This record gives sequence, structure tokens and C-alpha cells, in this order.
Amino acid sequence: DTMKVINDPIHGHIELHPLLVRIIDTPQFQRLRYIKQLGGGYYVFPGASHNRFEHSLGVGYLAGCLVHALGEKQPELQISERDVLCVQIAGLCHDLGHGPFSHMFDGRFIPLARPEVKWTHEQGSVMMFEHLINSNGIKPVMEQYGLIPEEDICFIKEQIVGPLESPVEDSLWPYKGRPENKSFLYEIVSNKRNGIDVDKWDYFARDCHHLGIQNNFDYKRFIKFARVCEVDNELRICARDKEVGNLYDMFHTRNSLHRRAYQHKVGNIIDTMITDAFLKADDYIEITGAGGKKYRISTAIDDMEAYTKLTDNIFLEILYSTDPKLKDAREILKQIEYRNLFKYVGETQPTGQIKIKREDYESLPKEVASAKPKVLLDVKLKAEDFIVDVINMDYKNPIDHVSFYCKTAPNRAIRSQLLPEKFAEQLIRVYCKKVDRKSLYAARQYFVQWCADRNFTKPQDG
Amino acid sequence: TMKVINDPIHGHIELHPLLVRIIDTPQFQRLRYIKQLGGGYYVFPGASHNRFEHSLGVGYLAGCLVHALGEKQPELQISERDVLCVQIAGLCHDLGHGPFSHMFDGRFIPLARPEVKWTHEQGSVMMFEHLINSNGIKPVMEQYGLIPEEDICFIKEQIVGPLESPVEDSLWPYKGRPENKSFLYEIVSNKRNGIDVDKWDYFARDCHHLGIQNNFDYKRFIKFARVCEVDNELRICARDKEVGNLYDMFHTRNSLHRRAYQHKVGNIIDTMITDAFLKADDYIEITGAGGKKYRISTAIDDMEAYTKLTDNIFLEILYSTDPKLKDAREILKQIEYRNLFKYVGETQPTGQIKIKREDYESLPKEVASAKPKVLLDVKLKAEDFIVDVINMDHVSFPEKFAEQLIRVYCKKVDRKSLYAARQYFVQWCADRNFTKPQD
Ligand SMILES: Nc1nc2c(ncn2[C@H]2C[C@H](O)[C@@H](COP(=O)(O)OCCCNC(=O)c3cccc(-c4cccc(Br)c4)c3)O2)c(=O)[nH]1
Ligand SMILES: Nc1nc2c(ncn2[C@H]2C[C@H](O)[C@@H](COP(=O)(O)OCCCNC(=O)c3cccc(-c4cccc(Br)c4)c3)O2)c(=O)[nH]1
Ligand SMILES: [Fe+3]
Ligand SMILES: [Fe+3]
Repeated sequence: DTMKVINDPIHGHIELHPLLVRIIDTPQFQRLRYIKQLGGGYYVFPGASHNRFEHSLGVGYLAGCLVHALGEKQPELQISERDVLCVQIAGLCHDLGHGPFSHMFDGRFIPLARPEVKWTHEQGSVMMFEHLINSNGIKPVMEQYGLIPEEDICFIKEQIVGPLESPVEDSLWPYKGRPENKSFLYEIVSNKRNGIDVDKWDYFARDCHHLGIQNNFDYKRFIKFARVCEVDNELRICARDKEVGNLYDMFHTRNSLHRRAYQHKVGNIIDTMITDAFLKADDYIEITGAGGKKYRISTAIDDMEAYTKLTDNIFLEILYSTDPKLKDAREILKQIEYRNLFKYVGETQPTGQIKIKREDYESLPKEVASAKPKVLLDVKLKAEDFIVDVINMDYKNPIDHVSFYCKTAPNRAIRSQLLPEKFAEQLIRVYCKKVDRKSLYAARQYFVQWCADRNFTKPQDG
Repeated sequence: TMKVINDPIHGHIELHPLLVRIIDTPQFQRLRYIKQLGGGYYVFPGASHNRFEHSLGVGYLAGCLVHALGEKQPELQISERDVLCVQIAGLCHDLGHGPFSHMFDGRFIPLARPEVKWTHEQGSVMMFEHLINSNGIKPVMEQYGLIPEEDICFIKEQIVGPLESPVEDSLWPYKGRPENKSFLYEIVSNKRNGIDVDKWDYFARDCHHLGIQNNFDYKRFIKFARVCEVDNELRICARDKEVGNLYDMFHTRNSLHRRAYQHKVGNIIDTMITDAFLKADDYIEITGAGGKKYRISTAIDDMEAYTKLTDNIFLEILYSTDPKLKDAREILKQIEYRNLFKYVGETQPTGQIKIKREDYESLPKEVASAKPKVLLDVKLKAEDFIVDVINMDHVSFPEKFAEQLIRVYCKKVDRKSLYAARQYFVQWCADRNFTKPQD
């Protein structure tokens, strides 16, 4: 067993430690070759055929790079090759939990199928990671290369999903994989506080590569000039002051990707259509899991053996099906091929109001059809004619939450409107399955009255 | 009306409504599910791209070239109708590709049905006809100024070549356009000098997705391209100062062939996928016209069934529980675990000899029949061998190259079996009179 070299269009030659290779060459990891990074965006952006597998490789590579650079610059931090391998594995496996079409699956489908359950792709990543280890004898390999499986598995899972929870006192280091003097390690793969992690670096670069958008962030420069420094008796990753411009570009790039691609109107309508087909197919598709037990699309998340076989393939399985009981679902997918899509009715925001929770998504269409427009309208619409799409931008923490250092005093952190505009953390769009112009006028009337009733933003276009 | 597409390599791409209506069909959308490089993706994580985007690019480039020629040289009499027909031909040139692209017509069908002559170009013509007739395109073509009778034939001739050659009759064989428009047949698929918009797009795109340097600039070609007479025939000619660009292109191609298309592990994996397909052929069902069920290897006889034959077959086998599919499944599972066929050696045919597809299936048997020379402890059957045949393909105004390579891999992995396989391979090369292998 020796290292391997993979040639990647974003990162060039990426070296893989044999333990990482052993983890990658499993059904549980190879599964990610069959889940598109951007879900339905590929039906708007023909270049966006990339899957979660290559992005995961990139994230592992970048995690290794950043942590090694910090160790080389600062021996005093006592970063060991064991720590590097654990951070690399966490970067590799952070997206194991994604379902078909990525953010579509846990963002919208599962809430609509089982409003009662609380599912995230991060929980799924933890579950798939455990399953991959116990299905492939990874623990002896980990030991072979100096890892301590109990502690280090806990550390990886903590990087992926976060602390054990049970806040309780909260004045105390909540993690168990590593102690406080290695806190900065938890800031590499997934950093919620300020929004700078190697995961975002890779998918910013990769999505820009595949979409045709320019990426002005130089992650390599940032890695070169990153260090560890002291803030409030804690240790954090900080950037050289001279890097401010780089960060500006990063944030702007983020904004562009969100505005032009991630919340593209037609792409999200198509995500909605695919989810509708999945909902109308859920009762009739079986996925065989542990013990030959059958599962549905919406319940495969409860058995990782079944989840392992749940990918974008399900789309085609519905499209190619001959079962009469699936015809409904099939038809919707066929409308996608013929480009007979749901009609965009409008957009609104819950500005100043409580935001819409996942557990309530299913109730929204009914609400819309229950609005009473103050005109005859001579055309009545039902709940199933409406789609309500809730688009959440998940980060209010600009550059301000970043720590900087001077080349004069590297160990200590330092104490404009040109920064990117705010994110509008929740958008609510409505589409109509009926396409005749009378039905669309009626649907718009219903939508405007519904926004009035909910005290949401008055829709534009009027 | 006029849609715009935002391609990663061509930027913004405006599309005529007729082209959009051709694209928005199951028969064309199918290409979203066929990977451009087949199994190369299992070696290059960036090579996730499919034939659909490539086809869009080829149509766009064909339009660009024809229109650029038309703006210049008005004496050629290029109508918008000609531009639209060329764009459609470029758009539809790859409709006939099967699962994993060149793996299908290049290896799988020859092994499965050694007696049929199948190519993805003739499949493209069949699928184009099926698309036209299943979605009422002819009235739309008329609506935009086309003559379906002449122009459908024109498109099919652009894709597959002359419909003729039943007898000698050596003269102008095209029926879709007169000889004075002959140059239009050189745009989408050029058989003479290997210069066409299809190659431009897929060189650029494969470079973009593989991480390989693209040294040439097709825009310079289009801007400095003209039509001129060469030996009493109209042809696409280039301003002389463009030679430096031309060479660059041929370097890129060369690199793309050596680094990616002929990658040893990628070709081994193509072979493994084909072996799985063979062991699933008796059992996989693909519903076709009238509800008749087809196999993978016979789905090419019904375009309705072929419309539903894509890379998904792979996963259909991987996810199956039918015990009859177990063997196929296991091969795919080995791919996931990276327990691959072992590489035994490489050789070349001598002189102009070219092994033909109809004989591919005979090659392993031959290898297992060679008498090694000394003796052997382990004996290997024909099923233990894979013989992989790899092929590679005067412009008017530097590396290995070998018309055919034959590589042998072994399925048994132990050292003893691999030594035996090497002995078989070297003897077989001696018996066919092929070049003695390496080492
Ligand atoms: N066409 C296409 N575009 C593609 C493709 N790959 C990427 N693109 C890029 C370029 C496009 O400009 C962009 C956005 O898509 P769009 O189709 O132009 O629609 C935009 C408006 C919202 N869409 C609908 O509501 C709609 C649209 C069209 C028809 C119908 C309809 C018609 C009859 C009955 C019914 Br019932 C529904 C509804 O995506 C592709 O393969 N095909
Ligand atoms: N691993 C991986 N690499 C990947 C991946 N995506 C791209 N790559 C790039 C990086 C790699 O350097 C390059 C080439 O692939 P390789 O896996 O390194 O194998 C090279 C020789 C193949 N030939 C064999 O026969 C072989 C090889 C190894 C083991 C066995 C074997 C072992 C036990 C029993 C049996 Br029975 C067979 C056989 O592909 C990926 O997902 N995974
Ligand atoms: Fe990620
Ligand atoms: Fe092509």
C-alpha cells in the first residue's frame, strides 16, 4: 500500500494517503459519483454535470493542505500527522449523507414526505461514515497508520456534524475528539462562525469552473498566509491583514454563485418538479436494505444499507418505469424532458416575521388556495395546483467575524459599505402547475392575497 | 424564441427555436445520461461530462463557422436554411451513442453480436429519424424555411456520409446538396483531414474537464477561415499564418490521446464494464416498441428501446437483487473496491494489418491456445483473458502514433496466473507475428 495521485481540474495533482484510498474504495463512498452537486441545476447549466464525489476529494485535499501548512509554520501547536489524517478524513466524508440531487433531498423532499422527522445530510454523513467503517474493516487500517479509532472517529464525526449538543452549562469545551489546545482544527472543514472553510473553497472553485462564472478567490494564497493566533484566550485561524482583498473577492464570488445559479428561477422550479415526482412515486418504489427489508425513497434514510443504493438513479428508474402505479410520477418527469414546466407565479419574503419552518412546508399550498382574493376571478384553484418553494440562504456575519494579524505581531489578533449586500435569509416563491393564462392570473391573485394575509413582502411585478 | 445557454467553454450560446424544439425531446435529452468518456471518469474525477453538452457545443460551433463563411464569400450563396441544417447536423451527430459512448459500439456490440455491423453514426441517423417522427418536427422545419425532403437527407449525409456505395459510380454521391455546396459537408464531420467542429468542441471540453492543457484557439480558425478551390473542388482553406495554431491543435489531440483516451487503467475499466454488460445481457430487460422487451445487445434494433438505454444500465446491475445477475453485479462491485483486471502486456499488428471487430471475440481463445514454449504449472482458459483493441485516427491554405494497439489483461490475480498469462501473451504475439512485447 502506497500513496496515490489523482489529476483534478481544480487542484491539479492531489496525493492520497493509503488510508484515505482505502476509505474511498468502498461502495459507501463511490456512491457519491451518482449524486449531482447542484441537483437540478444541470437542467439549466449544461456544464454542471459534476457530482459530490470529486468535490469530496477536493475538500479532503484542501483540509490536508491547510492543516499541514499551519503545522509547518507553527511547530508549537503540536499538530501531528495523525491529526492531519483525521482532518483529511473529515473533509473527505462530510458529504456522505447527501441524497439524490443533494440539497433538494433534505431541503425539500423529506420535509414534504415526513414533516415529523428531523433529517440533515450531516446526520446522514455521520451514519454513512459509521456504516462505511464497520462494513469495510477500516479500524485496523486506522490503527496501522497510528490513529486511535475511538477518539479519532469521534473527532471526525464532531468535525462533520458539530458538538454532542446538550449545551447545559456551555461555559466549557464541548468537544471530546480533541482538547481545547487543538480547537482551531475544528475550524477547517466546517466553520459556521465566519463562513470560511475548505468545503466552501472547493465548491466555490468547482461550481465556478463548471458554470462559467469567474472565481476571484485565491485559496492557495490564503493558505500560504493563514496562521493560528490568540483571541479571547482561545486559538483561532487568522488571516494576514494583506489578505483582506482576497476575502472580499471570496464573499463576492459566494454572492454571485447564490444569485445566478443556486437560486436560479428555472433550476428551483425543476427541483420542485423532481420532488413532486418523487412524492408521487414514494409508495411504489422499493429499495432493499438490511435483512432484505424493503424501504421507500422517504424511509431509506433509516437504514444505511438502503441509503447506499439511493442516488440520482431513482430519477431514471421512475422515467424508464412501466408500472401503471408509477404513471403519475413518470408523467411529471416527462414534462421536464418536453420542457413543459411549472409556471413561475411570484416571490415574497417574510421580512419582520417568523420564518417558515420545514415542519410546515406541506401546509403552504392549501393556505395559498384558501386565500380569498377580493374579486370574482371566475376561475377556482385547488391546493394541488400550487407549489410553494422555500429557499433558505444559510450562512448575518460579514468579514467582521474574521480574525487578522500583522506581520509585526503574528501571535495576536487585531481589534465599509463596499462589502456585499445582505443575504435575505429566506425567499418564498410560488409556481402554478396550470399553464392556461386565466389560471395563471387567478394564481397570482391568490398569491398576492396570501402574502397580504401572512404579512410577507408585497410581490414585485406590480 | 431564442434561448441562451451559458456553456463553460463557449460562454453564451444563442439557440434558434427550431433547435430548441429538437432538443426538448426524450430522444435528445437521453444524452444527459451518457458519459462522454465512458469509464475515464473512474480515473479522472473531473470527467463527469456527458454527450449532451458536447452536442450543444458542436451545433453552436457549426453555426458559427457556416455563418462566418457566409458573411465573407457571399458568392457561395449560403442561406440561413443551410446554416440551420448544418447546426442541426452538429447538434444531432452523437444521438446514436450507447452507454459509456465508444465502449458500446467499439467493444460491447462486437463481443455480444459479432455478426452485426453497428456504428454510433448510423445509430445517430436512426435516432434522428425517430426523433423527427415522434415529435412532429417536420412542420416546424417547414415553418422556419426548410424543405424536409431535401434537408433531412442533407443532415443525415452530414452525419453518416454518403447514402450510396452499393455500386461503383464514382462521382458526386451526395443528394442533399449540389457539388457547389460541397464544403458544407466538411464542417460537422470531416473524414479527410480530421478537422471538424466536433473535434474542436470535444478537444476543448475534455481538456477543460480532465486538467489537460488546451494549446489551440478555435476562434482564430473561424475568424481566418475561407472557402477556396483545391484540385478542382471547393474546400475549407486557412490563412497561412494560422499554421502555428493548427500544430497546437494536433499537439492537444496527441496529448489527449496519450494521457486520457489510451489510459491503461481507464481502458481496463472499460473492459470490466463490458464484461459485466455481457454477463447481464441474457437478463436485463428494456421495454421497446409495442411493449416488446429487448436486451442490451438488441436494443439497437428498436429506437424506442434505445431511447431508454443509457449509463443507468450500470447502476441497474449494481443495485439488482436478481440472483441471475449476481455475476455481473460482482464485476461491478470489484470496480468499486478497486480489485481490477491485471495488466499483462501490449503489442502492435505488423504492417497495415488491422484486427476487425468481428474477430474480437476470437482473440482470447487464440491467446489461450498458444503453446507458451517451456511449460507451465498453472493453465488459464480463454475466459481468463481480455484482449483490448485500441484504435486511433493535407490541410489547404511528432510522437508515437500507431494505428492499432493490442493489450492483454488477466482476470486471475495471483502471481502464478499472471506469469502464465504473460507466457501465453508472448507466444501468441509470436504466432500472429506481432511485435514482441515490452521487457
Ligand atoms: N429550453 C431549454 N433551455 C435549457 C436547456 N438547458 C438549459 N437551458 C437554459 C436556457 C433557458 O432559457 C433556461 C431556462 O429554461 P426555459 O425553458 O427557457 O424556461 C424559462 C422560463 C421558465 N420556464 C417555464 O416555465 C417554461 C419554459 C418553457 C416552456 C414551458 C411550457 C410550455 C408549454 C407547456 C407547458 Br405546461 C410549459 C414552461 O435554461 C434545455 O435543455 N432546454
Ligand atoms: N484507487 C483509486 N484510484 C483512483 C480513483 N479515481 C481515480 N483514480 C486514479 C488514481 C490511481 O493512481 C489511478 C489508477 O488506478 P489505481 O486504482 O491506482 O490502480 C492502478 C493499477 C490498476 N490495476 C489493477 O489491477 C489493480 C490495482 C490495485 C489493486 C488491485 C487488486 C488488489 C487486490 C486484489 C485484486 Br483481484 C486486485 C489491482 O486512478 C478512485 O476512485 N480510486
Ligand atoms: Fe461539500
Ligand atoms: Fe461528438
